[PDB]
Amino acid sequence: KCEQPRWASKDPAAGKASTPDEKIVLEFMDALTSNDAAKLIEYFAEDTMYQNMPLPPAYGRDAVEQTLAGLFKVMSIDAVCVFHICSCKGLVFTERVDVLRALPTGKSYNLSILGVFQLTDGKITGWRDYFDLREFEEAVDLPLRGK
Amino acid sequence: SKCEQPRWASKDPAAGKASTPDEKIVLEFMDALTSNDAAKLIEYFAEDTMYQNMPLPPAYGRDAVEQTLAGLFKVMSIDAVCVFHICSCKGLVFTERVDVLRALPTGKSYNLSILGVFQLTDGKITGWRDYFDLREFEEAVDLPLRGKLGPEQ
Ligand SMILES: CCCC[C@@H](O)C(N)=O
Ligand SMILES: CCCC[C@@H](O)C(N)=O
Repeated sequence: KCEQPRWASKDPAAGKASTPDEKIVLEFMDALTSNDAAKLIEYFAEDTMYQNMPLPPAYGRDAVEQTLAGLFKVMSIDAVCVFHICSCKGLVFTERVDVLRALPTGKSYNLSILGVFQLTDGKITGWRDYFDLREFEEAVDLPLRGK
Repeated sequence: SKCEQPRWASKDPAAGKASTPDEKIVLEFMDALTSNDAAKLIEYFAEDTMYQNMPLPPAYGRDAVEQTLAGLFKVMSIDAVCVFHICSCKGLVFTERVDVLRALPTGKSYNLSILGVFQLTDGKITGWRDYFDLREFEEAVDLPLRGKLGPEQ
């Protein structure tokens, strides 16, 4: 379900990994469609954090794993479409769509996300995704801020 | 300033500094936002351009981009821009930042957490997209902006 948005950089290189950190993050993006917190957590450092910016952050591998496990109980990531990826000293940015399905309603939405990852020695010390939560809630008829 | 570092920001100070010509242009642009002046800001844009605050509709072309910025500035003021992380590759610049925004109708302020992307060619902006949660911002400054600036777009 990976349609280009109109504004995407036309060079296909803009969406491809050209550094070891970009390569790890693209592999991580590939893994997201497993909807499997236990597989995902292997990419993370000990001193780490995760935040979907409209919701509270999680600090440390255990809390990150439990947050993801809880997300996957109410929604599934059916596809991940990465348009732009860039890296520089320890940070990787991804502009993407995650096609998300709300399990209670069966409804899907193409969630526009800009995400940032911090790495050290090939492991994720931070992951933050920025998007508009209300629009997703209304598309899939489900209030997530409560949950 | 009004610039507090989040807990999670990369500790090396290099992470928030420009080290490419594209990064430097984008930081100058970020410095200009506190002008609250759409006519000044439009100078940084290419002809084939676009702007989008991602919870609202995109604007295509310089006049629409200028009108969108002008519309925002009729009702809010950017009091400060705090850039934590800046990176560029491949004609793209990314900025992780907080904009301290004050809603003019209510007088209330909010530290809006933003991740934005810029596309550039020959030193001009061909695309600018800012990602953030609009509802949190509306509820903080007691202003339904989507209701207002949604129809506007
Ligand atoms: C609350 C929406 C969460 C979205 C997130 O799981 C993703 N990266 O798609
Ligand atoms: C609708 C909120 C827009 C936020 C934006 O003006 C910004 N600070 O760049």
